Amino acid sequence: RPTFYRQELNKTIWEVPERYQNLSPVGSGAYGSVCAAFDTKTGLRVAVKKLSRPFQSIIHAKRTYRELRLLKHMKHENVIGLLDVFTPARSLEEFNDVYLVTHLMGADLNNIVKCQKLTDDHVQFLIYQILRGLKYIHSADIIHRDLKPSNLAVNEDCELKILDFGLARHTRWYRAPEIMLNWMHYNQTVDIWSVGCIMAELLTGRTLFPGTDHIDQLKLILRLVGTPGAELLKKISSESARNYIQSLTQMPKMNFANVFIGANPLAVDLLEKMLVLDSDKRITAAQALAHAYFAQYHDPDDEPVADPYDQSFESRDLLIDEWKSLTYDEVISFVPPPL
Ligand SMILES: CCCNC(=O)c1cn2ncnc(Nc3cc(C(=O)NC4CC4)ccc3C)c2c1C
Repeated sequence: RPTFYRQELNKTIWEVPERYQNLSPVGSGAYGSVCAAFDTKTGLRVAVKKLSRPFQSIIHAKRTYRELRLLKHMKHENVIGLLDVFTPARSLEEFNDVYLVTHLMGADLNNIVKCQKLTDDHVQFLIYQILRGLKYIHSADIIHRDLKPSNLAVNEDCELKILDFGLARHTRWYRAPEIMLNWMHYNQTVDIWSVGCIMAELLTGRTLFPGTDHIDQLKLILRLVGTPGAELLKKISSESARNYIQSLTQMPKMNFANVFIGANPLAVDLLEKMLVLDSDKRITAAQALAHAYFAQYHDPDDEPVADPYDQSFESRDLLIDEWKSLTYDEVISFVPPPL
């Protein structure tokens, strides 16, 4: 147990140990507020997330537990890790606050692309790194479901980290069409759609699909991928959507050569295999890595798959004290990473 201290940061109380020096609200992080802090027992520049009412609800309680378990398992370079997990709690019948810690990067891929367009080598390193992150996440049977530049954290030396994974359920701009229109059974390839919306954007400095609603967004989608054909229009079941498509203007597929003008031929080819409207035809994270474009970066011997990750709790219906105890048990039981 360490020396604690109580401070305030923009209308909220922040109870954090002696070691966590200098704090500052850097931006909007999933579930609660995040702070930029400077460590001591390691002495680095970290990010600290204070969860918003983590146990106030059955949703919040099942989502507090979920995250703490994803980060206690994710040991891969381009995947967000867990440096520390703390509470000001003396007991379990007190424990109603949770804070998780990990390194702070330079900027996110959204603030990177704003200033400005990135060459055919920056892109090679960034997409490779995104997908190599995805491959580790995926083999542990987790999908992202909300992959977009803002959750893709990067360093000055271009080294990448994926954020806010495995939490999403129930940005649309990088969201897969089948998960947005409820067309098919769906799989881990909804993020493979996201990377092609990201890739293309680092290659043009232009949001591929800056649509306005579920209707405008999709109209922007076909406006590039061509209306579902004879192979696809059979597969879709969704009575509303299945009847909705055949009532749109007949559009052809565009040439990704005549869209991404000047682009390295292999980028055009991989993009094509990314914006496929067939969730079963579409390429996978591991498949995408063995593509000629990543010839120089790719080495299957340094692209690892994850240690088995237990999701048995994900179908479970438990009470708040049950969850609040499971998380408490995981908070107290965590052991720092080895240097
Ligand atoms: C200087 C601009 C760049 N800033 C960053 O590097 C950076 C921004 N953020 N924003 C939110 N959470 C972070 N970290 C974080 C991420 C998760 C996370 O990704 N959750 C996984 C979904 C289960 C959980 C807790 C925390 C503190 C984080 C980091 C590191």
